[PDB]
Amino acid sequence: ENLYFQHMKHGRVFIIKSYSEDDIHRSIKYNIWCSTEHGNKRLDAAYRSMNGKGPVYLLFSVNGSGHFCGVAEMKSAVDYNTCAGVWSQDKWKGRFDVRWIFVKDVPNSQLRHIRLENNENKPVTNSRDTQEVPLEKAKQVLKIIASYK
Ligand SMILES: [Cl-]
Repeated sequence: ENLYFQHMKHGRVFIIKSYSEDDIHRSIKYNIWCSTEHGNKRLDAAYRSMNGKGPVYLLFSVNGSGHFCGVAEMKSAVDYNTCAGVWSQDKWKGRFDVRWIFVKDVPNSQLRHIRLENNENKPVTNSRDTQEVPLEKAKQVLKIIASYK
C-alpha cells in the first residue's frame, strides 16, 4: 500500500497548460514561471491565501502533447513588473518562483478517468490553463504521476 497522498489535508493544485516546449525547458532550468494575466492573478491569490500552511502544486502539460511533463510547487507571489520578452509570448507580464519536484512524461491515458466536478465533470486531461483541481481529485492525480513508470 501507498497512502501518502490520501493523508494530506491542505494543498491547492492547478493545471498548467503551456503552448511552448521552450517555456517548459526554461522553467525547469531556472525554477520560474509566468502565466497569463488572469492566470497569474488566480495563482497569486491561491499562494497568498495559503500562508505556508500547505503547498500550491502546478501540474504542467504542453498543449496538444498528449501527456503531462511534471510537477512544480509555487514558491513566491507573482511579481508583475519584470523583464519583458523572456517567454515564448514576448509580451508576458511577470514572474513567480517555482520549484520543480518531478519531471517525467505521464501519458493522458493514465489520468483521463479522473474527472473534475468544478469543470463540468470533464477529464482532468481536458483542462485549460490554471484550471484548479479539487483536493480529493488532486490526490488521485499525484499518486498516479508519482507511481507511473
Ligand atoms: Cl489575460
